[PDB]
Amino acid sequence: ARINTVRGPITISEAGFTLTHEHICGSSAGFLRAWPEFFGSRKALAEKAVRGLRRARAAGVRTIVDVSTFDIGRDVSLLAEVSRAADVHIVAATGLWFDPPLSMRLRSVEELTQFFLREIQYGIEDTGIRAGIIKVATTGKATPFQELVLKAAARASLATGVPVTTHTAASQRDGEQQAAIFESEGLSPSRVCIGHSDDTDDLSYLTALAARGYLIGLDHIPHSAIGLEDNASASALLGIRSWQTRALLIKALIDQGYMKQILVSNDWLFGFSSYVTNIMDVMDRVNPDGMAFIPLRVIPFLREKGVPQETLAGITVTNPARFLSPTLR
Amino acid sequence: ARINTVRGPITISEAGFTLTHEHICGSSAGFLRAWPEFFGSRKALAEKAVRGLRRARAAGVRTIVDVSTFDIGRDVSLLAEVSRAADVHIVAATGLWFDPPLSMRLRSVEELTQFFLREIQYGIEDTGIRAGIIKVATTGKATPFQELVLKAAARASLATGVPVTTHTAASQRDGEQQAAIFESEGLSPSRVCIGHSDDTDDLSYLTALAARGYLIGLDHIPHSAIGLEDNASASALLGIRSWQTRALLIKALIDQGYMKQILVSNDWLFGFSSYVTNIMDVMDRVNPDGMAFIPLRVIPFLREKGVPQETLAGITVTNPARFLSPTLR
Ligand SMILES: CCOP(=O)(Cc1ccc(C)cc1)OCC
Ligand SMILES: CCOP(=O)(Cc1ccc(C)cc1)OCC
Ligand SMILES: CCOP(=O)(Cc1ccc(C)cc1)OCC
Ligand SMILES: CCOP(=O)(Cc1ccc(C)cc1)OCC
Ligand SMILES: [Zn+2]
Ligand SMILES: [Zn+2]
Ligand SMILES: [Zn+2]
Ligand SMILES: [Zn+2]
Repeated sequence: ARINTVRGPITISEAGFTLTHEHICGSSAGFLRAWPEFFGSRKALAEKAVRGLRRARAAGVRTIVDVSTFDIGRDVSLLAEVSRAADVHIVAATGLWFDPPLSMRLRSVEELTQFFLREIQYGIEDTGIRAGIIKVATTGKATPFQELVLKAAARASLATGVPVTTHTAASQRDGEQQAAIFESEGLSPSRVCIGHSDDTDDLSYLTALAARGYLIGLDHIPHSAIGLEDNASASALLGIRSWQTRALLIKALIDQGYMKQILVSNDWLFGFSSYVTNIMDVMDRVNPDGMAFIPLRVIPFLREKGVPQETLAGITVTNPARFLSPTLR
Repeated sequence: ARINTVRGPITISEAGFTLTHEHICGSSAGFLRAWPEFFGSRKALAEKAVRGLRRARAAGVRTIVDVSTFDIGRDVSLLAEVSRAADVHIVAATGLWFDPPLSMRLRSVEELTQFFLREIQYGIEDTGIRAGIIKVATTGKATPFQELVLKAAARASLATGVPVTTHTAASQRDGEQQAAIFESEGLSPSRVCIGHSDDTDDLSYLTALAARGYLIGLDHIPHSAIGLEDNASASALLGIRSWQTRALLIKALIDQGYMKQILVSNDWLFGFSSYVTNIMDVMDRVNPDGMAFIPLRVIPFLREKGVPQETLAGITVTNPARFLSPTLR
């Protein structure tokens, strides 16, 4: 019935056009509060974010899912502020990414489950703001720790009905191992979105997951270091496949009958301390549309390639609504 | 002239008996805020801490230096609250330990220097509380990143006059490489304390460093898992050397004429999330005296072994004052 946002619960119908994998800021736990000047200032950053969100809003975006976990330096107070100023719904996450500190690395599956439930049921920190999704990550073969995270995510999910979204090394088929883990915990594929999937040209890997019930996240659309190879760092991060190629995978899946299984996003951000210094400069150069990239460039592009408008609407309105709706077994 | 505490600046005379390496809590950045229940509750942790500090105060302790860095999950507001409540001065730290997140790992020596200076000159977070010491660490041969940390700690020390205290793997003779880098930076040894030095029986290593003008940190006196060989975990952490063995190193150094270079502490804490679950329990059992261990147990012991009281007062009062006083080259 309802989805938890940083401003409270909204009904399914209020979500509207939703971007399923984004970030206000990409950082580290405690970083933004200890070194705000790294981003110029906290004020500078929030302003940037608001402007960005207002632009996406103007394009039709009504809601975003900020998948920043505790180790991504998620700051729920920053999220609540910009959500209110931009008037954009923001769904917060719980979960763990790949940079956990010792206090986390040393926990058991049982403890991690506990923490995930806390974030979801009780709320984040002392705010009362409840997470609406669980984020997990692997990057090639899962580490023993990661496996734990995966199980914990599954259990928390099984208890709450809240979906799970993942970060993968697409080219390594991480999705496959993740699914194996989730299934072993009894998790239903329809509550899982395997992300960064557009990062591979292997349609057969994607179609096999789709077939099993999983949701496929085509969220690195605008990531391309095309014409920037003069920059190793940018190249390494964004890759060299064009945005059109990535977009085409969306059509490719539609064509195979998996439209109900597709979720699309930008995986964008307004600040990024967890990478090389000044990386944002490069990014804002690569995609000046920011999070408005999807509605502004991708929707028209697919339309133009023959995708029916109704179909696009299902993908950006319907799929997300279903995904996000907390659903128990 | 004055030393920075979490309650403000105090005069050197005001510091009295000082504990140079301690912690209110051993954790991770953001952890305390995110999962306070891991310590029962923030209030519980705070109460435990006040009691513990009141007892040390009762034994003569006027000031403690909490060497918890950003990566240790230092919570200055927490430090401030128990400091006020227990009526004990607390000196806060800047620097980095060995669990830095990606947002730090990726910084340059120049950016790191700036962060350090920030904490010292402007304040920690937004509290206006200024760090009174710089904490760095190695765990055997320094890593590239650790080398950077050491240079930055050096540089910030040079500009502000604040001392540097370190975490070593004494067994490995880390002190030697530490000194090497500091010296390569023009840093006076007299502004450095090589910690956890009681962790080794190598008097050759010790006297060398002392001979050189470095301060020797004998802060693991109470760490011993004797009678706990049953516990792999506590054994690993604590060692199997008795407290007496460690305590005697203090006598040895005095004996060689190095009384003015010794600094003693307990390296105690009231909370510890960065280790196995329930470890505190084990610790409380091993040393019920907590931070009062030194005055209650070590002082009299050394007395009984022949050390002049007057000498013991130099070690606990004079040495620290001198080390802590901001001193420029
Ligand atoms: C915050 C998570 O970052 P990520 O997993 C993915 C990521 C890469 C590039 C851009 C523009 C956004 C997000 O990679 C950082 C090393
Ligand atoms: C944070 C401590 O709360 P708790 O133990 C139980 C708890 C859940 C929900 C609400 C509204 C209050 C308390 O967390 C759930 C795992
Ligand atoms: C927080 C710093 O702890 P440390 O560096 C060393 C340490 C060990 C034991 C005790 C009682 C205190 C401190 O522990 C590594 C996990
Ligand atoms: C905004 C953070 O302050 P700043 O850039 C300069 C600064 C230092 C000290 C005081 C009292 C005010 C301002 O930090 C120094 C490294
Ligand atoms: Zn990701
Ligand atoms: Zn992401
Ligand atoms: Zn240490
Ligand atoms: Zn310590």
